Amino acid sequence: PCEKHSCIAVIDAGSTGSRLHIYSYDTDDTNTPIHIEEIWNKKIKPGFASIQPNSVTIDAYLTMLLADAPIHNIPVYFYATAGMRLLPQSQQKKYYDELDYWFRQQSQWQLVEAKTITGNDEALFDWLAVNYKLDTLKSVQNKSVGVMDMGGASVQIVFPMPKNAEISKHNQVELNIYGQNINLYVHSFLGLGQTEMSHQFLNSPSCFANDYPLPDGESGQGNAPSCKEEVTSLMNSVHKVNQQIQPLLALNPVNEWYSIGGISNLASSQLFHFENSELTNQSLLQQGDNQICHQQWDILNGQYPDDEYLYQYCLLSSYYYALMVDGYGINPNQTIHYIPPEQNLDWTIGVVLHRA
Amino acid sequence: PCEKHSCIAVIDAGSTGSRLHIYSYDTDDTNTPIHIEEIWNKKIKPGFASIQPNSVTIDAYLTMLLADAPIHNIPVYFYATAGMRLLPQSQQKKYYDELDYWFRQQSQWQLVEAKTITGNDEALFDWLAVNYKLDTLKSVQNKSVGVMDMGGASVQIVFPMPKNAEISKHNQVELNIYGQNINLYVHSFLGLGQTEMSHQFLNSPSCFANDYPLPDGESGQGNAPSCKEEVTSLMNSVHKVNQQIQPLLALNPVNEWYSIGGISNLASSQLFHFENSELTNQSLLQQGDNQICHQQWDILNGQYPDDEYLYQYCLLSSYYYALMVDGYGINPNQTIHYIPPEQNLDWTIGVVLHRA
Ligand code: NA
Ligand code: NA
Ligand code: NA
Repeated sequence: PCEKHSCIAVIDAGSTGSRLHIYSYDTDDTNTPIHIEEIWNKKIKPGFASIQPNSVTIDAYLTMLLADAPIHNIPVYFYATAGMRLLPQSQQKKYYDELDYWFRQQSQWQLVEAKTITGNDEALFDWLAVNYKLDTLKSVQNKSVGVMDMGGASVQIVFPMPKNAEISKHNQVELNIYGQNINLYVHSFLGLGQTEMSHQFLNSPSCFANDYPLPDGESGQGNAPSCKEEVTSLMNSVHKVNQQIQPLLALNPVNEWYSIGGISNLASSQLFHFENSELTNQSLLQQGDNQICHQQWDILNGQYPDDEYLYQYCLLSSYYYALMVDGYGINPNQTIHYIPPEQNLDWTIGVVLHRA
Repeated sequence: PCEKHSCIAVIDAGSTGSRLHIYSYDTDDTNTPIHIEEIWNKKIKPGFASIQPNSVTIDAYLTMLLADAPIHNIPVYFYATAGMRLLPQSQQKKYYDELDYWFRQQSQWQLVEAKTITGNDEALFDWLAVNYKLDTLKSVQNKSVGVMDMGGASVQIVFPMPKNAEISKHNQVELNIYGQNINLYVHSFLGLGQTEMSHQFLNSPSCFANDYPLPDGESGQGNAPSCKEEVTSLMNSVHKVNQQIQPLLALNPVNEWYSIGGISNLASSQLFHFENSELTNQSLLQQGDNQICHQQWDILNGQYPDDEYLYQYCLLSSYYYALMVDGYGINPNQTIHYIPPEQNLDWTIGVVLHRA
């Protein structure tokens, strides 16, 4: 396949593991990739930031990730995300030093770049990946498409916005895709991903089902509106999500919202019911409140003993609402599309489009 | 030594590693331990909550921790703290199931209890340990002693307070030590430990030295008062530290404050100068502001290339001030004693006093 087409490997070194994607593609007369096809996909655990940065450990890890790969001599991008951003730069440097050394010795993998990408770059790739799959990149669009990525340690938001001298250059991207100039606003909130966020609310009774045992000895007494208010304080009083994002969405309205990441998992669980891979925040909060927050934990756990994430669904439904409604200012009745978890839609497609 | 005296093993399964303490002690006629002496101390890495909960991994870990121990057949308490509290109960259960099995097979270690203790219990042990070392437990005291424990994932505060029907039973302890009844208020804030807290402020320029590279591409521009205000929002708007603690300290004044944990490390570094193992918050903030926040990172890093924690000292000095002054309501001019890091003062002494 890499015989008659171009090929690229992109490694997503994420929070819970690393995923190797190998893509074939052709290039059109705008110097933009087309016919992007994933020819190989392998995931290993644990996350890169959770292993020791030495030559023995890195070799085992990278050998495991790449060894069976049926396609050999191709350029590689190794991109780590928020899990690595949480580590001191001096600690990150150890990983990248070892990784450069490992790839040098491999005559079959040509390492182009290995780095911890910013949340802003991640947001750019998120937007490219979704829009590529919706087939909205090829021609100048009537409608504005926004993407929200709901990650473990960070969340990203990205939408079209003309160049603005009053906004940090770090929050703005310019790119040309299929011959058209695009200007995007990008933002990442490090610490507001669901795992990192959750560590501030583990002892909040309003955020767990009735009688759920909290770490410090109290009991769950769930109430989604109360939990949502607690989470909103982290969003707005600490991160100032509302102050930063709402003015920009007011002035640069989004016609269609697409969400990727954790929300797709929650919405696709047996506890929530949504049609057409779409939800509204109003519905999400109401369902979380009724089906989890105000249930008895023992009864709930007995009906669904196989979902290890169930216990968190009161907090998560409250958190998504706090983020989208209280943070981003999205109307509770606004349709939000979520990309089905089973779908071969991954942010690494954006790396192909932008960097291949 | 366990020949003529009682002995107990206490394992502190903490965030960055586990520390085995073996103590000899005698018992006085109030049924209280006396002459508590540490006869063995071993620490291993990493933290218990960071390893896989299976029989092979647990065996290697526990064998490593206990194998060389020169003293054999004695009761063991295995107590995990905030690192384990961050994990789902279902995940914690796997560890404790494996740990029970491992200890059953060892005829030389009699496992009494293995559990994740609450922050409230941790706070109790903190207070007992400090007061044992200050020799203030043996007789009825004129003065009120308070303890603050500044941990990686949680912080604890503990001080005398009579039984109060208006306060959760979980935040109050009754105990009898050296024949005297004691009543303590205990509180733990999970998520407010320095590591967990820091994950919300990694992109805050006010919290890092000038030109320090932040993960999302901006540059440090340190200012301790501004950083302190950011951290205070997490303390008070999210955790409500001020609302919960300040009324209680007003009504139950503390005459002497002792702090353990991270503050001792910061204060004992080459960048800060304090006498008599005492600081004031005013001085801590001023020193952090002048010696780190408003320094050029390149110059600072060049003078102290061996302190891997240096880059965080603007944030940490700001955070301790936010916690003690804006959270707990302590006057910026109030003397705070910190226990020297080199000192053999550990919270596990409290387990001996309370449980042996
Ligand atoms: Na190579
Ligand atoms: Na045993
Ligand atoms: Na965290």
